Amino acid sequence: SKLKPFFALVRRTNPSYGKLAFALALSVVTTLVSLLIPLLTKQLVDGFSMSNLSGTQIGLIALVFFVQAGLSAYATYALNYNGQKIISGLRELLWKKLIKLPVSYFDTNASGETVSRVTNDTMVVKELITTHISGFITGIISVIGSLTILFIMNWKLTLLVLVVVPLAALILVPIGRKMFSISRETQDETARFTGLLNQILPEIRLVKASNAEDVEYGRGKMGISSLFKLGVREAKVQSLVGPLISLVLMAALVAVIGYGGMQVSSGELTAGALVAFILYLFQIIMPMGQITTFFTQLQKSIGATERMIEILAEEEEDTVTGKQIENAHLPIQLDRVSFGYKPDQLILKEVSAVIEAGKVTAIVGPSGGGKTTLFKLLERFYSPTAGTIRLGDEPVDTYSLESWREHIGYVSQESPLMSGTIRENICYGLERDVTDAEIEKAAEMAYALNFIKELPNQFDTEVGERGIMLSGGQRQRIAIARALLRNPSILMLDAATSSLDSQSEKSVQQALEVLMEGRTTIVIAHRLSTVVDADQLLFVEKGEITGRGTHHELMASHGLYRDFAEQQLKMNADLEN
Amino acid sequence: SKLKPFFALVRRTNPSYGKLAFALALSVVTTLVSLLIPLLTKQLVDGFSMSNLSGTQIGLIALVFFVQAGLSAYATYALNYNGQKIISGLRELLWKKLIKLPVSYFDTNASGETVSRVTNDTMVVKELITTHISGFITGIISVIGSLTILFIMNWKLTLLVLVVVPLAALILVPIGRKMFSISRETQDETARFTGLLNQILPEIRLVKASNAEDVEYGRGKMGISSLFKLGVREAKVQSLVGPLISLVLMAALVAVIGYGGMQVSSGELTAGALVAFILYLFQIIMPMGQITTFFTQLQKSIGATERMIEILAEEEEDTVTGKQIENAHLPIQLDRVSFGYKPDQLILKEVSAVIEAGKVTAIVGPSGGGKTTLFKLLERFYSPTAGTIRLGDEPVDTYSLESWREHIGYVSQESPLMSGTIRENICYGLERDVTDAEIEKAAEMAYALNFIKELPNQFDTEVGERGIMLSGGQRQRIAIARALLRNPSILMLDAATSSLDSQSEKSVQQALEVLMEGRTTIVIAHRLSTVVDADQLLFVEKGEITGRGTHHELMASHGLYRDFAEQQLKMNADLEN
Ligand SMILES: Nc1ncnc2c1ncn2[C@@H]1O[C@H](COP(=O)(O)OP(=O)(O)OP(=O)(O)O)[C@@H](O)[C@H]1O
Ligand SMILES: Nc1ncnc2c1ncn2[C@@H]1O[C@H](COP(=O)(O)OP(=O)(O)OP(=O)(O)O)[C@@H](O)[C@H]1O
Ligand SMILES: [Mg+2]
Ligand SMILES: [Mg+2]
Repeated sequence: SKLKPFFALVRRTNPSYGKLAFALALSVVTTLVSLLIPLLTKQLVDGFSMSNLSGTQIGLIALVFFVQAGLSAYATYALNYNGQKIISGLRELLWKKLIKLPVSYFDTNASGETVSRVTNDTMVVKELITTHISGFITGIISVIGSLTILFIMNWKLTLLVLVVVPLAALILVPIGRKMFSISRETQDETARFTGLLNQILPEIRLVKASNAEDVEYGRGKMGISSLFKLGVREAKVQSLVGPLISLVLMAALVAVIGYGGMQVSSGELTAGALVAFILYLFQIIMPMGQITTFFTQLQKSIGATERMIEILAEEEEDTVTGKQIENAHLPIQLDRVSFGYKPDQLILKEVSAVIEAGKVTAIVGPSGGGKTTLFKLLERFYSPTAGTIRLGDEPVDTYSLESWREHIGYVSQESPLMSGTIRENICYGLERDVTDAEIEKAAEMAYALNFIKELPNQFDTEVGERGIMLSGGQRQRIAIARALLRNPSILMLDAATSSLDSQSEKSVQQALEVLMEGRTTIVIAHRLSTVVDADQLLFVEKGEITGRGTHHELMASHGLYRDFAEQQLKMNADLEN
Repeated sequence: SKLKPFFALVRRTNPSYGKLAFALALSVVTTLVSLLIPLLTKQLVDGFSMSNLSGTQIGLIALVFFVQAGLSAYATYALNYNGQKIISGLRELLWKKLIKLPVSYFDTNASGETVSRVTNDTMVVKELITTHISGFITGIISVIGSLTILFIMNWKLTLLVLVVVPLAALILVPIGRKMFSISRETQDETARFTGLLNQILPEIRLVKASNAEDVEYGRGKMGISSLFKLGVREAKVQSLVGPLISLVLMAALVAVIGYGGMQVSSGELTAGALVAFILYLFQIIMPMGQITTFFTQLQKSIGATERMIEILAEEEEDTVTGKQIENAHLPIQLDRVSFGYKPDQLILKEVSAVIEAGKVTAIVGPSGGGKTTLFKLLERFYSPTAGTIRLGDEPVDTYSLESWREHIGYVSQESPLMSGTIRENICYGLERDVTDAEIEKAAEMAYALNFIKELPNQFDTEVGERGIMLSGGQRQRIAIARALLRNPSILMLDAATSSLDSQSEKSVQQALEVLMEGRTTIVIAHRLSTVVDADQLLFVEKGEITGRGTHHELMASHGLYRDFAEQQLKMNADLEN
């Protein structure tokens, strides 16, 4: 039951059949030439004298050789290119899947492993396709051709060796099971290794800042050592392919000599036929080696891509309903909305609010309270478990994700960046020609423009891995520029003013309230000093909205967490005193 | 000049010589058996009649076969295990290097690539060792054994084919150069793909939050397509290995027929010796194929590890001077310190300050001013370009890095986390048995303990990749717990209170000023409300300290950036009004 989804996976890409069947045909004609060679070996001794009397024909013979291996070389190319159209289809398929799974999969299942599947797993299926398909084709044809060659010289010994071949099959099966259960462990471990490694190495400042060079070389050596045990053990099982095959030859030989019991009784005359039989039975053993090597390699390749054949079945969702937002100037209403990441624990607990269109509503609350996960709810990364989100009595599930996510800008709490230019990280994802009057206006609105032009100017500047070649404030101002560039109807600032200074905070706040007066902005302030002019506040604590309304009536009406503002009062009051 | 550092790299690990030389010896005795076989093929025809008259000996013959291939199977194991002791030495060497380079290398050279320099390249080194080295050993002997076999039957034709072999060498050399310049491009490109890809995939919230599924699918496809250009082109060059070899056989054949000009003139009698000569010259062509396949594979493997043989030469530095810090309760003095990342641009510009031992000095300044890079200077991640840092008239370069970094707890601006338990990220790097009453004290001092125990309790909790299964405040409180756990003499808080709420800020500030009264804490506050009680302020702007001293005398004495405090006054003053 393992062979059918794997060959459906190979069928799912587009293999070069016009080269693959050509190389198959060349191997067929080559093996038929080698099968005809023991009929021409008796004619060589007079063909040599014919060539010496005739003269030039040996050059034609060289031309035949200059065809044959040369044509056989094309067979190798027509396999190898075909190999590099299967695996470079597989990544071209698998990487089309992986950036379309919903982000619940990437919360569950560590991305630093699932890079390994696109780039390590697909390259283990090279061996089965590049060489062993050749092996099984040539070998399968030879064993049937030499089998009918043994059949025309004897009937019942041919039936006997035909009985011996499924004994080789039934002794080959448990080696195939062991090869499967080793190759799956190998291509699961290599992934945890390209993950205990590429999770460590971006944090080299934390390895060096603690004293953990010796401890982390340790996790690494445990991994190199597990790949060495799960790969020397495969080699051990590979070493049982060699002698066991000889065992069945041993069986067949004793099966012959036992049949040669009544066979010598009828055939002390016909000993030379038995000599020719055991000679061809000595010839048969190398295509059987090719067949069993193909079967071990096929079990290894199925074991590698077993973890990958289920990545291609996980329900991407991107634009199925197609309905456009079409004005997206509506108030966003919540029903009784509840949501948890793990389905046992609820992190939003029957929340309900109304974000009114064209005013600033600010989510204020203590840490761990449910703010960023409410904003992940408000983008439908995640669907709620309870009742849903509407836009003017119309539920959000009817709109397409593509047309609705094109209207919402988001500065998340990490302010993420990717390697490339500053122009690339501002431009990111847009289909327009962003030009450079638009970027200048955007990065001037995010207070970025006065500090990029001291650096070498927006296209030479590379921000490195993870945005490490910029500061902790500069990368947040670039994330604000990314949100402000595409001119959203709804802006969402998951603490966008966290790691800025006070003067840059005032600048970005002035420019953002200038730009976004007529649209809906939802900000999160950890500290209440920047959202006193907000038109609505929502106090979110432990997944429950405990306060709602204008800041003045909320700080008059709320209980204990009025002090959560008042301490901030005291936190500046000493700076008065 | 390429072969010597590669074989010094293989010599630099510890290959299993006691198995490698054993497999070499088994291949030697097997090839000598195959060389003796054309002397025993005339004795088979009477050995068959001796076996029929004697009877049991064929079973002994089977035992010989049950030795030989079985022994040959051990040869395969003694190669393959040896292969998995070279490459699992290489990672065990290379990963010992990579976490010991200074972080200037990881600012220059993009760690996502360097992961596949330890995973996607040592495995390419694999084939040269596992199968092909056998080719050069079996072939190099068969060709010399069959060469002396041709030499005992003729002198000058043997000299002639001995002349033809360096023609094959000089036509093999440019194929080797092309294979080198293709394999280096392959194992440089696969690195940008394991890199581009594993820089994209942690930021799946940014890919989904923008609409960049189509655009980032279009970048991965350019990568799968360039790995297909370095792969359907290498295969093209390996398809030139096949026919070109036949060309030199063509040469040798015509060379024999060239000497056949005076050879048939003296040797129309001795045509049968020429038949045996051309027969063995037909036999010679497959070990030449083994030799040329080994040479192409060796050029490919050198091309892969050329980018890796220079990773092992980059000057790690960790504990060379050995002088342990003693009091560490000394005031940290600066000389004229200047530093820039790129050596043309200066980011610290002749800074000078005195961090006095046992008081709180706070670095306050505008963004991009040089604070976090001053703290990277104050850990000597980076040595300064100008004069250095001292500890009571004694320069910091005399102390060992290991004993001095064990006395400084640094919370970074990103608050980095790694996958594992919350206990693992708090414990990180320590050599003690930590003790749960100590982790409880630490995470209670960082205001973490009241929010971990709502989650499943400090060992079941996994924080996922990059700390994504915790919040933006919880992961910063865990980073503060990591700094507070190992009880440093100097604490360094690169904006440790950034993404917290106000009440948790007050709690962590109260507990930290309770714990660290007698030691040196250096904090960075983007907002001045938390460092008004600091014993010293340093205003850092554009890499120059422009203000220095107590907050009151600084805000009285400084010029324009007194307003940088005063706006914060106004930023709370409206919250009064
Ligand atoms: N996969 C996940 N991603 C994010 N949060 C998760 C996940 N699984 C569980 N959580 C829980 O969700 C909460 C974090 O989301 P939340 O919205 O509370 O952050 P937040 O309120 O923005 O925090 P802060 O305001 O301090 O940044 C935590 O209680 C955490 O335990
Ligand atoms: N490899 C690098 N790593 C960090 N900073 C770099 C690097 N190369 C250059 N820089 C420059 O260093 C400065 C960032 O360090 P700096 O100490 O100023 O950050 P910061 O003052 O902490 O910023 P903020 O206070 O806003 O977080 C920027 O001007 C940046 O251009
Ligand atoms: Mg910084
Ligand atoms: Mg958050």
